[PDB]
Amino acid sequence: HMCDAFVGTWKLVSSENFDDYMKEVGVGFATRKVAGMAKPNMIISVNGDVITIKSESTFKNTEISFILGQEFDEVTADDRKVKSTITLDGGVLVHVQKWDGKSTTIKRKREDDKLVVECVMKGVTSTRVYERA
Ligand SMILES: O=C(O)C1=C(C(=O)Nc2sccc2-c2ccccc2)CCC1
Repeated sequence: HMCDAFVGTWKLVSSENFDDYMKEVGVGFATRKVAGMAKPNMIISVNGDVITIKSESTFKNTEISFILGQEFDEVTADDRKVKSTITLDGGVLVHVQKWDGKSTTIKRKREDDKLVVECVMKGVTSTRVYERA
């Protein structure tokens, strides 16, 4: 029910410090240049307790389906094989990805008409702002 604010089709409108975030998660030069150009969408839907987040882009297409609190395997757009757990902290979706003893945290929040994504690994923070399609 809290997930209702997130449901719909969203398209990337702005990006801050994303190159350095990609560097921190381990993305190489060529891939960062090509991925950096992409304008992914974010299609969020719900069926019972299952949340599905799909992203399509010229870089890579991804899809995850999950239940809140329940760890799952995810393959990220940059091909990390991660263990992911997504929880609701108030009305913020908090997504932790763990692999190879590392961790990154992705928060999705509604702010005005936007869906703001903050991505954090180590000292490095990037913001990806989406708006409704
Ligand atoms: O690309 C993003 O805006 C978001 C996430 C992400 O980890 N993206 C990531 S992580 C490393 C690369 C990408 C990427 C780059 C271009 C297109 C699609 C994906 C997590 C949620 C929002």
